[PDB]
Amino acid sequence: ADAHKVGLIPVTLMVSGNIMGSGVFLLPANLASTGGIAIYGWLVTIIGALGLSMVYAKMSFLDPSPGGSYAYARRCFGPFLGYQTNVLYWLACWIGNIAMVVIGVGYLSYFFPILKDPLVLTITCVVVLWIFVLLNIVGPKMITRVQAVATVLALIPIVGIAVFGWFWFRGETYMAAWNVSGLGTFGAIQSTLNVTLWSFIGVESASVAAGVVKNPKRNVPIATIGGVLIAAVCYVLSTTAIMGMIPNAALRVSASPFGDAARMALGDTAGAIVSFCAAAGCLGSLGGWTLLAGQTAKAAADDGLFPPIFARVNKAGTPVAGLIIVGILMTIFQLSSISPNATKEFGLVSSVSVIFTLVPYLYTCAALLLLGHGHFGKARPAYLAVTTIAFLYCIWAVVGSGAKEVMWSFVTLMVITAMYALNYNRLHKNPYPLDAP
Amino acid sequence: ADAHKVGLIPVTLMVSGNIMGSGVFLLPANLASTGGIAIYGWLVTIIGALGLSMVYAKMSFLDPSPGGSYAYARRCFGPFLGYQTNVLYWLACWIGNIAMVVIGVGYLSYFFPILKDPLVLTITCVVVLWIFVLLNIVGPKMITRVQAVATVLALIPIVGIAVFGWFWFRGETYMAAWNVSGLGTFGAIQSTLNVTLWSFIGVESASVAAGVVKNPKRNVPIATIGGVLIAAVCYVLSTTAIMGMIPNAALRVSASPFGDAARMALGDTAGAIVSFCAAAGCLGSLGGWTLLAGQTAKAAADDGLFPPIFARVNKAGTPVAGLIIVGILMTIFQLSSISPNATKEFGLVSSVSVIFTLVPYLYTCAALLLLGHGHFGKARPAYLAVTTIAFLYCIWAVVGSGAKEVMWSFVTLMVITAMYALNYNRLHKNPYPLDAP
Repeated sequence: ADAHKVGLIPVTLMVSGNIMGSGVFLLPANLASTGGIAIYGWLVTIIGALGLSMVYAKMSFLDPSPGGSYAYARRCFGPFLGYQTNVLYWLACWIGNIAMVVIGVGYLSYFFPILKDPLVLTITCVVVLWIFVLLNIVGPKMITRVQAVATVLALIPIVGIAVFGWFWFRGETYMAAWNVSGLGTFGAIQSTLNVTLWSFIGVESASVAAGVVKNPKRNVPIATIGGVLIAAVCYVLSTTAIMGMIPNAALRVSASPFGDAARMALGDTAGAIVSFCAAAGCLGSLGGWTLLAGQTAKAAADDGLFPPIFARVNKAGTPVAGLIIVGILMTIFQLSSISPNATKEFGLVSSVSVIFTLVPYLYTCAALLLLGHGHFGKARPAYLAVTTIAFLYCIWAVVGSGAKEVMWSFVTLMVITAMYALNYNRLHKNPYPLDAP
Repeated sequence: ADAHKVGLIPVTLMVSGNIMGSGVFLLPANLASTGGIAIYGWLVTIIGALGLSMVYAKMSFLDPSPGGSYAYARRCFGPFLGYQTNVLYWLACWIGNIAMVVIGVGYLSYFFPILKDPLVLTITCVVVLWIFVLLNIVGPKMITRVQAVATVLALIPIVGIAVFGWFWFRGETYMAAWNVSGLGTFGAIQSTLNVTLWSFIGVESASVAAGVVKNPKRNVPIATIGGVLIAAVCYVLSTTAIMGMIPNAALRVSASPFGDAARMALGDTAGAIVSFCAAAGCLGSLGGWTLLAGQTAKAAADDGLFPPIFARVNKAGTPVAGLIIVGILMTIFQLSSISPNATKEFGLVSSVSVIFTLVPYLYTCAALLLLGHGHFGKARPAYLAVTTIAFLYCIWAVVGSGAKEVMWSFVTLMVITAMYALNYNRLHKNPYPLDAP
């Protein structure tokens, strides 16, 4: 916990930055099709999210192992589900970076419109991806410092509106569009949840990165809960404020409602600032998620549950080869941005890989109960209550997702089972083996 | 103990009877929207299905444990996946019985058309379900003897056509409808697989019933492979024969095309004989699937991985309380046949519970490799190849299913994980526990 370890502040900002990412600037537009009643959804979401964060906070307290969810799963269920957890989470991590870099450079197209030409966009995206791979190769202190700065920058317009927009906030504007979904109350709330439940992916960030965090038993829980709280407060305040500052129709039509509304309100410099800050958030988030990919792959390979090259490190302990591999894969999938059709072809892959993350969450909740029951004391009813909420959080997220995406997630589980069996027979140790031949 | 065990012939007819079931008399009508090219789909399916049956034969040879797949999954993956396997398979067993009894009683409405009134149909179904529950309480020797007779009766119109229909078979008829799907060759085959891959559910029957089979190390592998071969040969010969005897247009439209083709070819008694035999097939299958439900639940409860009541037995070792609980559950869901709308609602459930079975298949495949590698010798490549083909059968079945049904299957996995964790924490043994509190 000295030289190559990351301090509390950069880790906390990595959690909140990984969570807020691209999404925070786009949330009001997505929620505007439902209306102000979305506040109820937020209320439901945050209680769930906090629950999940607490689950991680306690689990990482009990076991600050590198790789987080993976390790926990491995502890309570064994090598097969550890293997599965890592495959799913690793894939989610680097596949999710494509959309993020596309959105991020997209924000930068405010200054340089050539970035909307799909070819230049693709080249630029590949270059930026490799920039953050290289920053990750320099080391975790470097990447978390870069993301810390990026996250503060991204927080500038969010906190700005979330504090000072209230002078322009009109309750009549907010309530004029309380429910424009056409649905009853539960339906409207559900259509809200279909957006907001996915807003807290990244809660697991500090847990997974526990191996490079200074004093992780103390700092990982703090960073987890703190990052989630920062995200929640920003989410609510900013979306509510904007819903009270801008008429619902305009909010619905806008593709960048902080930026379009900023550019119109305080001038073009405002739009430039919001665009720059949004781009900063996205690009820093790239660094964070790449770090997480490297870490999970490294822990799994360290246990012989992922190819050994993912555990090959330099003198600093950085998984350089694994990061380069992730770079190559991301580069290959990034080619989808060369055309609208190519982009939409890739879209269902992204949507599926986002669902991948929920299995690590589920196993983390289960791991908390199965591994840590002897640490609960007479606060056991509370733990059960919180973890159950966290369980519900995950399940509901899937319940509201598109059927096709979940179908292909299921297929992915099956393929992973087949892969484990075909690659690890003779190596795998059985809980209840057959007698000797 | 040997006195309440079932011999080779009845177990083999239980496998082939559980496989053929309701399906066999409806296949030609289902395949007629594709056409004669379905033979290509049969060839692919039968290679996959034989592969899966070889896997079950070899695994049960190495470990003829009660509960089949449940036991193998617990061995190679531990209590959690054992628990999951049983819940899934148990549910699939008794939930699937609802559609089967409706179809079976449906056939009997050829004689008694009052059975087509939804109210009389539901009462009758409830009564018939309790009959086969009560026969199971008499014992496995009684239920497999009843099913053996029923299966042989059900085979009379099937084998009759598959041997003697060829006198009326015409290639011009068959080839006039070679491909009426409107799709290309791969697509036509795929539309065939969407039907035929689900035609071999029940391959696991002898394996799951190993605890009531005489000399199971010998007889389960024979009955498993033997039963599948009987189904495969019957499926192919009879669907092919009918597609060459009856014009595609008429075949596409028939609700009972062995019955419609028979009743009009050799007279009204012919339609009576086919109706009675098809009803026998369905009802016998009710008995066997109910037996399997009792066996899997008992095997899990014996290991403390299902409620204790499911392991309470009479002097003969029959899980009487377990059978009664399944009777009650079946009765509650059987209420869905009182109305068309009531039946449509229940339909998704049946559709979902059918996918459940493939997870046990998948774990059985993994278990063979994981547990049994040391028994392969240098015949190892053959085992890897066959098991890989069995893996592909399972994945392919799912890839071709409706998205919504697979989604709710995924959700069910999540709920089960949450249930395991909330029910078995403090009892569950962790592979890598934390240190002492």
